[PDB]
Amino acid sequence: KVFGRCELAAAMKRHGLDNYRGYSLGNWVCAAKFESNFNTQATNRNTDGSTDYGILQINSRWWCNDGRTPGSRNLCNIPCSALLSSDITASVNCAKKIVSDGNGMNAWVAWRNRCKGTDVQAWIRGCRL
Ligand SMILES: [Cl-]
Ligand SMILES: [Cl-]
Ligand code: NA
Ligand code: NA
Repeated sequence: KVFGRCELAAAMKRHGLDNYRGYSLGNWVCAAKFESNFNTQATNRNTDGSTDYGILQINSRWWCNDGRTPGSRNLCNIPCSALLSSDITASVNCAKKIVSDGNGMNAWVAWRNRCKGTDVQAWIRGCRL
């Protein structure tokens, strides 16, 4: 599924991400835009052999099992394919674990390079929330 900007904001808000660990909703929408272009089915292979999955491009070396990343840890206890569903529940619950591990949203390279320090509130402007 490819989400609309406001559609995704509403879904993320209902799942408890607005101001989760101090990150306003606009940060999560900005990160999803540049990680996946709002597409739940997005996948990308990394140089080390791991793969990033879903709307928030969660990596298989640490967070999910895809059966082909040797030595990986599967800390969200989920198959990586569950992160590609049109239902974002699994991706949100795993993202909550990631953002609480110490480094905040700096774990998402696209957030650091393209959202951090910008007017992220613009990503929810005009939406009925
Ligand atoms: Cl915001
Ligand atoms: Cl980047
Ligand atoms: Na929309
Ligand atoms: Na893994």
